[PDB]
Amino acid sequence: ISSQLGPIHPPPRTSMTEEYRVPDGMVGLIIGRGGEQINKIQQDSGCKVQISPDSGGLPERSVSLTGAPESVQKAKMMLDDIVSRGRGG
Repeated sequence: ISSQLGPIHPPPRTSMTEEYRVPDGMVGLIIGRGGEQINKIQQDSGCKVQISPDSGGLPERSVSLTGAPESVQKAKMMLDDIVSRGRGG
């Protein structure tokens, strides 16, 4: 399982679960200043962005995205940025 998405139609608390397959080095970059960057954005947006070093099914890191439509947007926006510059797309 990867990316998640959301098989259920309820609010983005689960309909916007994004499991982001992100290279572990690009996680070093997603935190930017060493961690605080992602905290700023995930706390600012209101999105439940959790970095998973355990991953689950991926060898690299898996970032789980959940929250509200606009929070999950802001959150996944930063994820898109770094994961695009790392994995291409």
